[PDB]
Amino acid sequence: SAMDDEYTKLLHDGIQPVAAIDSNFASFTYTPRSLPEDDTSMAILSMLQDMNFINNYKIDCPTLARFCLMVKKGYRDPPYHNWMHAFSVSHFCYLLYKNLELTNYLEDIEIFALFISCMCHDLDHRGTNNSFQVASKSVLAALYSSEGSVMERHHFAQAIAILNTHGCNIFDHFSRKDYQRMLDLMRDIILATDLAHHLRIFKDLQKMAEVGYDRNNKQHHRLLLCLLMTSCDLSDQTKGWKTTRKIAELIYKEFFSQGDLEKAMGNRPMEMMDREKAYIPELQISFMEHIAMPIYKLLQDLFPKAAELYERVASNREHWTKVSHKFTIRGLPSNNSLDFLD
Ligand SMILES: CNC(=O)c1ccc2nc(C)c3nnc(-c4ccccc4Cl)n3c2c1
Ligand SMILES: [Mg+2]
Ligand SMILES: [Zn+2]
Repeated sequence: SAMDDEYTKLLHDGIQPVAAIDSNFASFTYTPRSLPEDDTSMAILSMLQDMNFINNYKIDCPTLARFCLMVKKGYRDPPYHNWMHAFSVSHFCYLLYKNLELTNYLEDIEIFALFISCMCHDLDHRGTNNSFQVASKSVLAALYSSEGSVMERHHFAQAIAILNTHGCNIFDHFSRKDYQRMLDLMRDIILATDLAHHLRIFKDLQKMAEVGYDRNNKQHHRLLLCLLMTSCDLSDQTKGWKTTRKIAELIYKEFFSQGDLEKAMGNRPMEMMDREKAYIPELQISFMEHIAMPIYKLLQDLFPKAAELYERVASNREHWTKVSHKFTIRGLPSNNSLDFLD
């Protein structure tokens, strides 16, 4: 069996030093999607070790190895919402830890919850959004639609189901209080990945940035965790143009597949999920201006060392404007034919 051999190696071979993964592994310039997928579970362990969580929380290595593989196995393979997304999001959490001195802002257990939440935050994603669950009358909507954030509730529930699998509860030696705290943190942080939640708390984030972070304010901790989570979730926008371009391709592949399903159900998809209407450069510029850039601006406001992240997103946004003209067909198409007009 596959998982069994992978597990055996992960547990008995030893945790590789993080520098051995890549010389620039802890840099904001590093693109974790460059790491071969077969190397990523070891990289998770290497990051957990380097952040001192294995030692600090006395995590059982067999349990942790099993847990990491179960989380990986808990992702399906849609174009974007797959394990390499969760891996890259987790990697950015590690970058925030290594570059922004999170221990001046957050409790140890909060930073640990943030990382584990990143790993788990899109578990069992099917490549469709919350609206689709309701529209298609899915099982997930049957369970959670009365509460909202249907997919995010499912991701959290899946994380808990993994913990509740024998041999996989990396927290089961925790005190009752700490165990309760960890799972509550995972709830809040994973539910924060619904962009509707982000938009709802945005004014509160603004207020916090403007008055100044108060480490003695429990609501500030909660708000900061949400902002950091979102920052990890969108972190593909903080790399180079090539990453932003590829991830646009993956996201719209996923969106358009959902739109096709909606049309087949007799429903009119959102414009951004309709391959006949969606104009990608404008949709991506809107996403960047309306969502991504303000998030990284807030991050910069709270952490001056995060300035380069905001400048990168802004740069990538400008690059969308610069390449937009290429979506207009000038001259004849590739094949010298106007057959596509029919
Ligand atoms: C209503 N609009 C969108 O849900 C939407 C539109 C355009 C995006 N564009 C990009 C690059 C992106 N990256 N992550 C997300 C993302 C974040 C959280 C959940 C799901 C996704 Cl898909 N998004 C986009 C999201
Ligand atoms: Mg999600
Ligand atoms: Zn995500």
